[PDB]
Amino acid sequence: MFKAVLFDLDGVITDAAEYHFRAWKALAEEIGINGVDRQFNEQLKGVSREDSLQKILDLADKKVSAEEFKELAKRKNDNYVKMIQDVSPADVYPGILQLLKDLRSNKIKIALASASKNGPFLLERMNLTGYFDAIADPAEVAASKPAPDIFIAAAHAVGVAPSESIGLEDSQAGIQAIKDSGALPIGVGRPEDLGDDIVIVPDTSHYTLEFLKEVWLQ
Ligand code: ALF
Ligand SMILES: [Mg+2]
Repeated sequence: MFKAVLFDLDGVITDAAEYHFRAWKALAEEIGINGVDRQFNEQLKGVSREDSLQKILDLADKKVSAEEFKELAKRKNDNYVKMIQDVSPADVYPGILQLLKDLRSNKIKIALASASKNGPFLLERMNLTGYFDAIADPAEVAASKPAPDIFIAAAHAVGVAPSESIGLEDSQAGIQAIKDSGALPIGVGRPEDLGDDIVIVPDTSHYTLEFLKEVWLQ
């Protein structure tokens, strides 16, 4: 049986993306840039803070110095951190808590494998810290998804090889990272986005221990 589960955060454990959207919308309102809506935000998902800012500036074909860029980036960050103070246990996606309980009950290690700079804070606000054996620090990895580094680090951090692990991800780049780590990916979303050659569930309520076991056994 697999010895660990390696969890992406956004789109697996919770909708962290929604808070990034509101922070971006709020900054854009403050500086008078139109068009930062839910559909434009589709183009910010899995994008770095700085690239996301640039795409926002591009809505107004606006030109700013390196200092101004840094300062807008800083304000969005301030915004986001202020907004996530309201994260609570009700933000945890369906089925995830139950899965973490069942994993812990079966002594299966649990690690976070997220790019989020606020991972530990977010898990604590969702009351999930006690389930996590480790959080891979994205500041300590050389390369981001789709490179497997974060997953490798998460597995190592709980004292297993990636090959003893299942990885859960909602992104195509995250799926690649899990494959290239050696661990077994199970996506959530649609095969159109994630690939056709891996097991995929439609939503997190389908991530059960029994299902993970079946997939590992198959
Ligand atoms: F939390 Al993620 F890719 F959604 F690291
Ligand atoms: Mg994600």
